Amino acid sequence: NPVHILAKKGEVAERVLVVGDPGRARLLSTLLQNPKLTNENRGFLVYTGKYNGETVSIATHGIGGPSIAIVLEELAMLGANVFIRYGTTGALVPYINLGEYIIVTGASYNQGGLFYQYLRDNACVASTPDFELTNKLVTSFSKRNLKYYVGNVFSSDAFYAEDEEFVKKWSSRGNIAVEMECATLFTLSKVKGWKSATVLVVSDNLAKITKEELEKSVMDGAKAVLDTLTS
Amino acid sequence: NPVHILAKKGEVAERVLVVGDPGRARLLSTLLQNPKLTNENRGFLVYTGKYNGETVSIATHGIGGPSIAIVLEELAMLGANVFIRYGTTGALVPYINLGEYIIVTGASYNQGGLFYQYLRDNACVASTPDFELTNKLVTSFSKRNLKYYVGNVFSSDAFYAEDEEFVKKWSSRGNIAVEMECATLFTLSKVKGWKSATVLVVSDNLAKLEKSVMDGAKAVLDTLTS
Amino acid sequence: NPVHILAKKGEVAERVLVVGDPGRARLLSTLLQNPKLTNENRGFLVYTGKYNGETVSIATHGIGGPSIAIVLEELAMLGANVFIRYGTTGALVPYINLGEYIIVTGASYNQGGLFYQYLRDNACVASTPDFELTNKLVTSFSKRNLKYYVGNVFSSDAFYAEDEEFVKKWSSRGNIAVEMECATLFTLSKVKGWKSATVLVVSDNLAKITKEELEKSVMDGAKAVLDTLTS
Amino acid sequence: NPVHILAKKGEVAERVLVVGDPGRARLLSTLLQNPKLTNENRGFLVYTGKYNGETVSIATHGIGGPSIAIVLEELAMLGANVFIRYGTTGALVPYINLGEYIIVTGASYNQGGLFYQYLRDNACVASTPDFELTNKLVTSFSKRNLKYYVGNVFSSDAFYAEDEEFVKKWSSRGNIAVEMECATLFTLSKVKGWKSATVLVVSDNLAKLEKSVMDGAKAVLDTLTS
Amino acid sequence: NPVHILAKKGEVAERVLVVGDPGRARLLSTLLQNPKLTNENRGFLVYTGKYNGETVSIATHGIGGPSIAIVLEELAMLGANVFIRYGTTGALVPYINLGEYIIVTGASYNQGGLFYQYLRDNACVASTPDFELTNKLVTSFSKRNLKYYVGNVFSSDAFYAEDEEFVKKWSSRGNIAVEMECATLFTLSKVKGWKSATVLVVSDNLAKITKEELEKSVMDGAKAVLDTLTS
Amino acid sequence: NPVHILAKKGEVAERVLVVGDPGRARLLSTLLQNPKLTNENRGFLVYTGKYNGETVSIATHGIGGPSIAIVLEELAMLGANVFIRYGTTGALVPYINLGEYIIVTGASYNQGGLFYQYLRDNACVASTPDFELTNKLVTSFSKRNLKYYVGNVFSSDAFYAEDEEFVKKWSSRGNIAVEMECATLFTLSKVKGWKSATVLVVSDNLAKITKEELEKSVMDGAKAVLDTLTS
Ligand SMILES: CSC[C@H]1O[C@@H](n2cnc3c(N)ncnc32)[C@H](O)[C@@H]1O
Ligand SMILES: CSC[C@H]1O[C@@H](n2cnc3c(N)ncnc32)[C@H](O)[C@@H]1O
Ligand SMILES: CSC[C@H]1O[C@@H](n2cnc3c(N)ncnc32)[C@H](O)[C@@H]1O
Ligand SMILES: CSC[C@H]1O[C@@H](n2cnc3c(N)ncnc32)[C@H](O)[C@@H]1O
Ligand SMILES: CSC[C@H]1O[C@@H](n2cnc3c(N)ncnc32)[C@H](O)[C@@H]1O
Ligand SMILES: CSC[C@H]1O[C@@H](n2cnc3c(N)ncnc32)[C@H](O)[C@@H]1O
Repeated sequence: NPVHILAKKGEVAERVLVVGDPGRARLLSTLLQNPKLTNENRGFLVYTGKYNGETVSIATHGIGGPSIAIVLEELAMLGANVFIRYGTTGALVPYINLGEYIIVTGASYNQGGLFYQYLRDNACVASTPDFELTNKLVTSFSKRNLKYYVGNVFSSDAFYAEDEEFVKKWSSRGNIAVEMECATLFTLSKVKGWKSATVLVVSDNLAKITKEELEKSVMDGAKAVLDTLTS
Repeated sequence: NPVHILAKKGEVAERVLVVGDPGRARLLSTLLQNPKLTNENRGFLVYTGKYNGETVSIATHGIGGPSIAIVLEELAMLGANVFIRYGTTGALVPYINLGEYIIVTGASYNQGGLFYQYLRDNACVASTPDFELTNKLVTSFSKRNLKYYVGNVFSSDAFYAEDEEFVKKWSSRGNIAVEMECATLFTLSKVKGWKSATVLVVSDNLAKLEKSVMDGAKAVLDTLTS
Repeated sequence: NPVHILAKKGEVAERVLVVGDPGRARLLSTLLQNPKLTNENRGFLVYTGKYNGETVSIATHGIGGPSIAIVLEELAMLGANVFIRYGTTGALVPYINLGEYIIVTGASYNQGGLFYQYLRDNACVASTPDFELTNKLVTSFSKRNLKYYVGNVFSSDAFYAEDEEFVKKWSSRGNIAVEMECATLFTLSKVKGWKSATVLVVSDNLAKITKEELEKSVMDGAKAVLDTLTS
Repeated sequence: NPVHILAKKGEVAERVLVVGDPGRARLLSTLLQNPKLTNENRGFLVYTGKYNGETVSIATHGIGGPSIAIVLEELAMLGANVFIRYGTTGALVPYINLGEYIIVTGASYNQGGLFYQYLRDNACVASTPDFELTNKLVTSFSKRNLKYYVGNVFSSDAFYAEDEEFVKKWSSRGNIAVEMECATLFTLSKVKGWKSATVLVVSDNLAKLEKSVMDGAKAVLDTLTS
Repeated sequence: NPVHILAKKGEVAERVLVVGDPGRARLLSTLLQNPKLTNENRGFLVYTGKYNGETVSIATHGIGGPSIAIVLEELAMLGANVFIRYGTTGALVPYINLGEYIIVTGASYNQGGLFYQYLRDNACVASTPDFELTNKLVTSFSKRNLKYYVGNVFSSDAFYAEDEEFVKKWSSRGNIAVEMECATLFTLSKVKGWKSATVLVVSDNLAKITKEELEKSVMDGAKAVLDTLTS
Repeated sequence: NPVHILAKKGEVAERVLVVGDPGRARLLSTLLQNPKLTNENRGFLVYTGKYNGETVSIATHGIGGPSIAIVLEELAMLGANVFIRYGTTGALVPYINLGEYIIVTGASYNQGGLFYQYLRDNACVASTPDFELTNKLVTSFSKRNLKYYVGNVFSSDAFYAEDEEFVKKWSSRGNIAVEMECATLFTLSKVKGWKSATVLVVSDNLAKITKEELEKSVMDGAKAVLDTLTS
């Protein structure tokens, strides 16, 4: 039985939208029909409701690979199998402006720790999202005429260890943004058989945001994410 | 400036009791005189008040190395420099009963990620707490006649990977418990110049409550305010 | 000046279809209009011609990451910037039959050697193909009603070091097939700014082909690849 | 059975002269008595004939470790067990002139890929050629009054990565040349029980022809048929 | 059956004071009652005698992890289970002066050989001394009014590969000194179940001595060490 | 300025015969003309004298890579540039008998510490002896009708971590024996420009001896070694 997410079985939907910040989970729940808080233990708020004719949940995953791994595992134990992460990111290329969106196609990461414990060796396993789901997401964002970019991101483990060199290094490796939990999400999903994808809102540009404008972009895009999730 | 812990100048004390669970931070704040909630952004609760007429703070660090690193870095930017983690752990030896305490003397860990980004290579830097502060914790606990054990712990990055062969491997390596953030706390502290220590409440035994948390929080607070 | 591919400048098209076997390069050239052999040095046959209203080349890359890296680099030096690899692969899942196709979405690999020399450290850089190009490929194969599967593959460096354990290990890591040069192609392309993708013909199933049936599938699919390349 | 080198039973000799370039294999076959093309699949040309009235084969191995591993594995399945690589190399020291030869005594390499799959871990296994065969090569070359050098080489996996700092790093480590397949040849041979050696023609000097290849092929063939 | 230290069982005490220099072993045996030379094979001098109504041995461990690992293993086979390392060290910080002492709380080290062979993987096992025994040492040194510092050290494997960058790197990682065998002593003791500790005499300061001044400090603190060993 | 070997410059010869056991150094000095003890510090005995109208030193290097690295560095500072290791080894193959000799052609080793500190990365540098000098040894042993084998050895860092799996693993990797310092000697000699070689006496056979039989073999081949050193 899950020791972090204390929701009753059946209280978590098969389709889940995961966000790092609890407050955003609460804000996004207002987009659902008849939202109910199904868990608040350890600050990991989970809301379940309806969108279209489908049941869906919005869960908090906290910060970092170890945190999201725990939440995903327990949500799966509760019946979840489809996850779409909706978070913030720091752009690594100058042509992407704050507030715009990034649909992730892959995640780069430094090996070790979590990956070693799960994979049992240092192999560079392809950390990619579900192909179908990611395309559906692209379509959804395209229909709502939202400004987005398709590309790989680097999943950092040390937020406060990202100097200037850091930018040229990862941008030169085909990464257009940095975040912290996509690598874990994709790799764990591939191993567990879960279908996952991710959309990010550019909160800052490292090659060059207000809490209000963030929410404005968040809301405008969450609509595309929910349509996708329930498509 | 801090983008997660949105506290004002002078709202975070120099000495901080850090816990992973927001609920425990709240619960523990009731032991302080006139506790004030100085932050709730992203769910990371931080309280500040007095104990033994001394200013202190109790903060939430979430789960895992990446999370606690960010929290410690921001708390330090707001003025903190002494950290004592008070969490839960899974015993790796059969002779430790639930509800008892473990005063941590070191942390084993798997190389990679966070450590590589901070250390710039894969050397195994000694992950240890402040010598003096740890001895004070030992003193505070024994004075309170509490049942504690002193030993190293393994700081895991994958709670749900910790398999079968797990217990034997880590206990045969000198570790008596498993937790997830002591290695990050100790190493980052040694590197940034912070004084850190850790005491854990045994919540489960892999080889085989609130009363316990409350019972020892006093000893912890006594040490932080000495 | 390239020391392996001795084609004259302008003799290599911007769009290139790369195959491992020289014989297949020769066989596929019959699909082009007015094919001309532009290089035969070191056995790396390169043919250039037209398909639709676009100029396009078919090049031999040999076997392995080190070989394809050299060929791609020299072809790029000669003006190439778009590559689609069309090769054979060993399926890792029982539900994929010989002769069917696999459109690769990512490549897993063991770190070291080539990746270390190019990346300068052990970081697990996302080894993914161009998102747009790969979707175009999917569409092309769909229109011609070809049986294909979308997924990640493992790029092995040791053909004769792939035991039974090997299968369960990589199939459990989200890989549906094993090949030898996709990881190199994708990662080098991401670093150099080239647009690449890959389609494979299942030649064998490790969870369970004649030279004739191979060519039959090859031909039937190369038509979808060329349309994509010149789309 | 071999899926790349499609030769019949008894068409591949026990002793094989291996080269990366198909064109050189063809060229060298003219030095044999009644050479027959026993394979051309995937472009890997293999000839078999006599030299000094002795049966031998000249085979193409392509470029890089992964390619030569496959070729050696299949040649061995067809009966080969003695391999002498004859290729080109880039000198790492300024005192070696183009057209001269290097008899290889060992191969440095970066861990990973191919070696990990075969060795099952990242230990640095000594990558060396057969002691006896290498001394015979030395003897054959000196008898032919040819200018050769004896030393280790670095087997690179990325021809176009070999940067600036490159030359200084590898030459300061005891290597006098750079090539791409000696490490795979030597290690796999030690592991599979094959007798291998390597002689290289200097095609370029990073620190600063067919006549040369032909001139030394004789010494190589003399050694393979002794 | 030990092949390096040819001492007969019963001739090695449960408590052992280990030093790298055979000459220091002889000098220190002078502080014991009725010292007997129990082994001289391969130069590893071992003396056994009494101190404060307790049997104690002083053993030579040579230089480096491989050397000390062998000596500890063999002494343990002969009955030893408590070891206190008394060596010399190079200070990594400016404020520690020559002749002063360092009581070790942990040892950093570069991954590799010895550790990999014993631990069987590259995990960073906490290389720390026995808590009780170490606090005992601290108490003994205070009771003797000796100037000591308490901190971590870096156990180097290459004495002549300790340049300028070196000092800044390791001191910034929380180590106050450099020596060569503590990490091996601590880690092996944790695996084998032995109780170990270490106190070092500062012989040089890499941030900023004669063997005469050394022996004075060595002897000056030798009593504190032996008191701790027999306490 | 050496701090371990206190020999004065001019007292160490350009050619040095190195052994791990101080006792063997003394025994072998018996074969020199007018041997003089040039150093005894830290137990590292060094003798200097003549043999075949040539000055030669016999030096003790202790056990392990760290130990020998220190001794070689210091001897080199005092003028040495040619070293021949004469140690003992455990055979990994059945056909080599106790008392017979092995002339080393290369040394395998586990990555880590010492190598990382000197080389500055984990590259597998070819750890081989000087070609000319090694062929010289082979010739000397043949001229003396001594039974020898020529092959690679594995330089282990943990003597007591050599189990059953161990023997099969290393012998299958082409090594015929195990010892502890050849890889360090060869690699360091390549970096520093010294000319080194090694010949070992089989003292045990891990696949399937008294110090009396040992010394006989040691002395029996000592002349071959010294002849080579002064040839
Ligand atoms: C700024 S709050 C950090 C959180 O948002 C994402 N993030 C946004 N910007 C960045 C950045 N510049 N570096 C790393 N993570 C970032 C991460 O996934 C983490 O959970
Ligand atoms: C039980 S909630 C898990 C949290 O408590 C600690 N913990 C308690 N028991 C364990 C265990 N068995 N394994 C890993 N972490 C544990 C971790 O540091 C994490 O923040
Ligand atoms: C069978 S010929 C090997 C070539 O075809 C691909 N291949 C096909 N089947 C396999 C397999 N089972 N393992 C590895 N590579 C394979 C590789 O990319 C290599 O260039
Ligand atoms: C010049 S063609 C490259 C081929 O010859 C060898 N070679 C020649 N010169 C070099 C060089 N400078 N760097 C790497 N390999 C080289 C390689 O093993 C490869 O098969
Ligand atoms: C100079 S004495 C060398 C011995 O003392 C310790 N030591 C003293 N100073 C240093 C130093 N600067 N670097 C490394 N080890 C040192 C080591 O453990 C070694 O056995
Ligand atoms: C038993 S003598 C140990 C010494 O001789 C060599 N040696 C002899 N036998 C072995 C063995 N079985 N394993 C490792 N080293 C050995 C080592 O280099 C060490 O300095």
